[PDB]
Amino acid sequence: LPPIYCPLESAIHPRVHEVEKRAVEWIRRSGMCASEEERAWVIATHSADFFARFAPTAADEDRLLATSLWVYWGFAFDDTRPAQFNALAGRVQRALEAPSAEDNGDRFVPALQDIARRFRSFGTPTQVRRFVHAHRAWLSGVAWQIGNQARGHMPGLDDYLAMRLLSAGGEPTFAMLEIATGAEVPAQDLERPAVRALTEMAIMVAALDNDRHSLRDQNIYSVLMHHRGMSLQEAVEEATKLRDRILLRFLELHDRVRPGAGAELSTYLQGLRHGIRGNAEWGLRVPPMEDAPLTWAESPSDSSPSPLPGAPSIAWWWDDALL
Amino acid sequence: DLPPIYCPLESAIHPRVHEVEKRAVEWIRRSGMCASEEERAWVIATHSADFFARFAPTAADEDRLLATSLWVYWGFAFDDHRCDNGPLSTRPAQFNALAGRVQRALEAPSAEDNGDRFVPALQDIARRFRSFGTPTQVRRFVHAHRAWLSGVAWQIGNQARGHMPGLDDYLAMRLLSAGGEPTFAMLEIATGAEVPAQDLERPAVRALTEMAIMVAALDNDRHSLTDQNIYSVLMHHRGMSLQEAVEEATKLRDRILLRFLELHDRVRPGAGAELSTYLQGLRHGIRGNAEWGLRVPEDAPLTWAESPSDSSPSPLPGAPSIAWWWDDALL
Repeated sequence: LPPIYCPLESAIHPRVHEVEKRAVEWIRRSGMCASEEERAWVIATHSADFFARFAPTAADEDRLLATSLWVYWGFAFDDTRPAQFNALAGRVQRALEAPSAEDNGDRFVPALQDIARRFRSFGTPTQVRRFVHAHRAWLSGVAWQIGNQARGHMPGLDDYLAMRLLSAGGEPTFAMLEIATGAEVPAQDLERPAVRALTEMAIMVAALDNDRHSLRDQNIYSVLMHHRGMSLQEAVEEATKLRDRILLRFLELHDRVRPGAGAELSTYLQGLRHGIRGNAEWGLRVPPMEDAPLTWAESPSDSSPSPLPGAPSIAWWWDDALL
Repeated sequence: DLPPIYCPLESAIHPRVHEVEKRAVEWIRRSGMCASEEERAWVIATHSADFFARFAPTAADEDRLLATSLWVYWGFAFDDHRCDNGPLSTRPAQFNALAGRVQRALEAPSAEDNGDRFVPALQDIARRFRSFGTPTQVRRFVHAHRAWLSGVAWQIGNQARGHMPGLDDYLAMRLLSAGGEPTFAMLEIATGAEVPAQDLERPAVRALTEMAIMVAALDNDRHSLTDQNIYSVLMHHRGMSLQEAVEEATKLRDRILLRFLELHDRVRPGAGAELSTYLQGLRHGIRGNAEWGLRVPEDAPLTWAESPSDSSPSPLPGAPSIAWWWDDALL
């Protein structure tokens, strides 16, 4: 219902149409897709359009292609019992780390291994490891979510935000910014608690915007309705206040970190901001992407600068002493 | 009929092992980690300070060796009560949530235990790592720790199904579930030695780390002898006797150790100071793992093999997912 607060820069790679056409060929040829139907469903994610918003000035079209390919892959892979999923997640992650691993007729492994090959031809081994760790974090997230669903466990707010941080694919998505842009962010700059908090907050805002984008299971609305006793409308309102509050804290902490930041950390931070907006805008415009004018909230629904009560796993985002 | 371990590597133990052991035993009593005197005594009997004092035997700061040894105690305890025998040990759906909560607590100091006695203990370990290590070094441990839990989740998935993995899946799984990734990721935190990312993430050094982890995991399978281990894996997939399996396992573990040694000798000369200390750690830990395994209930002369049981310098047959360790062009 309520329009999205997102006062962040919107931009899209000028070569997005050229990257999309190469991506559509890669998808047709990959083996990822059994039937013509499934090729069309993956194409209809408009994943080039999504990631071209994340890295809108990427110098090398081929690096933007490679990173865009993983987004298609993630959507195809996400479209299994916990016991078999823990093994699949293990085998798929091994294939990302081990170029010698063999497919064993799993349709998703050669495809992932083709993306990994392209990442290893552009990226420093350091940037590839950052992606690998991000990819395992996402898989852990998915495993947690598949486990909760199989058991009929509706998690509380704390567990739900912890899990969604990972299961919504934001860690591997933001971990591709560097691979798309080129220059390596120094470990000292990327692993700073303040920058880790910016990354997780960008991820969390993108995940809650994706919860919103699918209202029409385990999402913020069911979690709040089950564990607080809310109507749907009361939960939509609470979810928005909560998300808007994480985003204010992101803007606050970004304005403290940005001034001192080196070239590469500065680029990465512009990426978080582009990605938050890009994800929101992509989710508004996706069914030929819709191009009718969009309305954006001028103001946050909740302007508190305090931690979310009921979500202690994210409270540390507000603890400047810790950062 | 189980043959001696081939391990021609430096055996060394920290001169202050007994002082660190004593502080570790005090911490284990205060930790709330152990439900009963019986479980305190079981954790103490892992001699985890003896174990990790062999991995960083010249660690300048005893507080760094202590913090590091604590996680080894914690891991043994967590694994015994939550991974290997807990109602979670065949309940993958529940383990996935626990893995998520425990891993979040390691990453987020603000996180709350929600009744899990393992969580406050790990958070104190993490607090020590954050006080000593760079945020980069702590991120390496955190990533390693998640890798380990992913492997345990795969193993518990297998158990629930009664699925006995083949060699390839078993090696890949056990690379993670034996806890070698977080164990070796604490080397740097014990020595103080921040290893530049360009040096640690080199494919060649990643291969050396994985091989050290793989040899120590196969040595643990040997120390611990339906159960998922290399002997059941070969018995099930190759229709071997236990005796033929024991000999097959020794062959393929020795052949991995020989590749570790060949690659180490090509990597070591070029290495800077911090990577050099890290590689000495891989070697000390392989040996430390094997010797701690043979001595843990102590001082009687050990016998080691003089020769590897197999010395093919080619990838292990039936294990494609590790064949890249022998690819010098990738490495």
